[PDB]
Amino acid sequence: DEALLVGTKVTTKAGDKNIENITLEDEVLQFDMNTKDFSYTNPTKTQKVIRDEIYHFEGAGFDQKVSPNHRMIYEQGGEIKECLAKDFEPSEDKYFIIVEGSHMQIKRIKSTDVKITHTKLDEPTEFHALSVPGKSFVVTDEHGNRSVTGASM
Repeated sequence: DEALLVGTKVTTKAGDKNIENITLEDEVLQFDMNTKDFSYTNPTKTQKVIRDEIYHFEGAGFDQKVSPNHRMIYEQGGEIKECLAKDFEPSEDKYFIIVEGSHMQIKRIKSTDVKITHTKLDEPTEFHALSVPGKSFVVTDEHGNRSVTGASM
């Protein structure tokens, strides 16, 4: 429902762990939406759901494959905002959050540089979700790029 495609890697203190393998005992790199600070915290819940539609955001080192009602996290003005994937409308003033290198350096890319595909999948597949106190956490795509994505509330 508010989930990420199976095999999405979640950045933890130890490395980049397949989301379907995350437990409540893992130390996940969260991003606090109120403070913009990075920290490792335990997820308070994990979710497994099977769906057949996906929103694929792709551009400029940003790649997320999410459920329709997954919370997308972006910066606008000086504030960190959320929007459901199916509702997100790119604009020059809304920026997705990339985390570059080993020092957790924030790079903000224009959402208008990110293509959005809404796909009906040929067959159902598993999507997974985490809840963390900061309400967002860092995922790593197939090309080693890290970005901030919404947690389930």
